[PDB]
Amino acid sequence: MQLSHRPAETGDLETVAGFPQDRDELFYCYPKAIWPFSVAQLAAAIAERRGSTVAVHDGQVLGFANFYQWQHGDFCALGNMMVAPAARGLGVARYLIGVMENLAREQYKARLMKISCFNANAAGLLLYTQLGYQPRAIAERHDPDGRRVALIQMDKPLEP
Ligand SMILES: [Cl-]
Ligand SMILES: [Cl-]
Ligand SMILES: [Cl-]
Ligand SMILES: [Cl-]
Repeated sequence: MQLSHRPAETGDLETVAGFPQDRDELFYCYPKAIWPFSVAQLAAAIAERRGSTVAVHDGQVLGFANFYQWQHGDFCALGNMMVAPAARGLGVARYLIGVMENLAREQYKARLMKISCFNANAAGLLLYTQLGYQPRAIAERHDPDGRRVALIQMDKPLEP
């Protein structure tokens, strides 16, 4: 997995917007989105966020991430994290988290990275644990069917 990264570009939107495969995945990816996902919804998210980045392998955009919160000298929080179905389990999310941690450190002088993960996302919970994130709190959210879900709020220190 040769991976590279760069800021997201308008030409990447269609591909990235195709990453969520069903309403639940979209909810995890982007809770305020409405199924079906679209390039316009993705572009609106990008405009409201910071650090929108794609991961590329063999000429293909395989992952997307950004920050939904950023506080200089303090912390950043992972926003959207989306990975192409064919590329899941291959280190794309791991790679992107590392890139976002560096950008938190460098651009925002962050001491902490926050990651929230919905309870159904076992693969996320397990990966973030492997990367040294620790659970701090559990919040209640509601899914698109109005069912109660648990949001596991995790964090990790970042040094200078
Ligand atoms: Cl930015
Ligand atoms: Cl795919
Ligand atoms: Cl991964
Ligand atoms: Cl999640």
